[PDB]
Amino acid sequence: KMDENEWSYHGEGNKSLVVAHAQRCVVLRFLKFPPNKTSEEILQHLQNIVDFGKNVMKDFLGENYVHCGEVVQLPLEFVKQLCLKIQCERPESRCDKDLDTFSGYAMCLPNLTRLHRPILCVEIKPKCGFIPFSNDVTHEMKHKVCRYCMHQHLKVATGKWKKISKYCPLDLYSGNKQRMHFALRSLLQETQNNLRIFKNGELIYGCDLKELAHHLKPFFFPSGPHCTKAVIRELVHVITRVLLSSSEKARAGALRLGLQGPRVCEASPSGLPKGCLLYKTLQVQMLDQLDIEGLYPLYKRVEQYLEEFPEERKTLQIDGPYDEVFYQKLLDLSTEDDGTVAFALTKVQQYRVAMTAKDCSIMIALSPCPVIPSSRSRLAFSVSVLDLDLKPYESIPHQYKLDSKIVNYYSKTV
Ligand SMILES: O=P(O)(O)O[C@@H]1[C@@H](OP(=O)(O)O)[C@H](OP(=O)(O)O)[C@H](O)[C@H](OP(=O)(O)O)[C@H]1OP(=O)(O)O
Ligand SMILES: Nc1ncnc2c1ncn2[C@@H]1O[C@H](COP(=O)(O)OP(=O)(O)OP(=O)(O)O)[C@@H](O)[C@H]1O
Ligand SMILES: [Mg+2]
Ligand SMILES: [Mg+2]
Ligand SMILES: [Zn+2]
Repeated sequence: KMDENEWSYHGEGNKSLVVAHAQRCVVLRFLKFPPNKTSEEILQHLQNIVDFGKNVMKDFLGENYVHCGEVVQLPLEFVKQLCLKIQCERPESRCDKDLDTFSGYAMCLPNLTRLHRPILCVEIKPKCGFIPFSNDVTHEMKHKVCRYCMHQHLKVATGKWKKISKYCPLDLYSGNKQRMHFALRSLLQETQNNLRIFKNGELIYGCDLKELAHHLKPFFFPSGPHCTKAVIRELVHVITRVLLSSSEKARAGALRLGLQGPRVCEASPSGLPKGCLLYKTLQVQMLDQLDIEGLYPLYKRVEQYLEEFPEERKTLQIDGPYDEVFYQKLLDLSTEDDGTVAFALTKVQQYRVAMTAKDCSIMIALSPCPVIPSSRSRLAFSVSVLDLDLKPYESIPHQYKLDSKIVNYYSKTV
């Protein structure tokens, strides 16, 4: 049975909220809505996240790297009881959207920050690892600077964050250890929503560098005096070594997309290992072959069709089920347009999957002891992907509108 005080606030984006259970190693992921959906709509929506996880993302990213635990039902009093308790924990910016309190459904997943031994967990939101290559783009700046580094200017000017991050995803997504070190230092300096650190299921950093060292010193140095620089450097190196870790150097990927350059970004102040999670993530991100500029015309062709034929929306699995036939249709990587709805639709569904891979999080576990990297302790490590719900069909015009603004505003600033 469910107890209000046994669950604690863990985190949120702007689609969902997560609460971790103090005893068992599980979390519950709840949806979020404004004060202004049906119970059935939520059930399918939540079940679509599991189907998409099982039937699409386990193929692209691997069975062991993905965990999308089943949908679960709860009593409506418990959800209310929990909601009010936690309201103070939530940061004030997220509080526009309220918690899913009326449905009584949520998604139960394993807590990737918890599992007598201690545990250190680093969560990263790496963002898009390539600079767009497509001839459909009408701004030449998009071929030079990454989305992330461009986007940074508008976010700081808007007052989202205090200053521009030096993190460029192409530094992290390169194979080069020196570039990967610089990227991780840059995330440590200016965390934003791209870095978080947990110790025994407790957040300890990215919503002070010397305060981090207090917490991390027991791990890497379980007596010699070790300064902050020493502690933070070994965190950077171990993590770099976990991101360069691959268990599948030989096998052929489901997506064999080629990295069309450039591999260095201008805004940033011999490639990834074949089986590593960062490589595999980058491959599913590259399903965006056309760019939004690009893809948006093909969105209109599909919309035009669906407005003519409303019944076919369910028929063509636009909002699921995200099943084996859905997966199979993503494998047509041909970029030659034949003016057909089928072509446009294929590219639209591929673009949504790429959007999902561009906004996903990577959770790295570390525990002192299977799979082990070199360190001044002896650490057993695990890797996971988080935040793999398919991005909606309806947001594609928003991506087109936003992309224009990011590039134009950057082009003004430079
Ligand atoms: O606006 P984008 O493209 O940078 O990405 C959004 C993210 O913005 P960010 O740049 O990471 O601050 C945004 O993150 P924040 O809530 O702004 O931290 C979300 O991840 C959003 O995804 P969803 O629609 O909530 O599932 C993301 O929305 P999508 O565009 O992926 O739908
Ligand atoms: N299984 C899990 N184990 C541990 N922490 C988790 C788990 N799932 C989610 N979290 C935490 O909860 C946070 C919010 O969840 P999540 O990012 O998946 O939702 P979201 O609303 O889709 O966010 P986003 O804005 O990034 O799209 C994560 O950033 C992470 O810190
Ligand atoms: Mg997230
Ligand atoms: Mg999301
Ligand atoms: Zn960059």
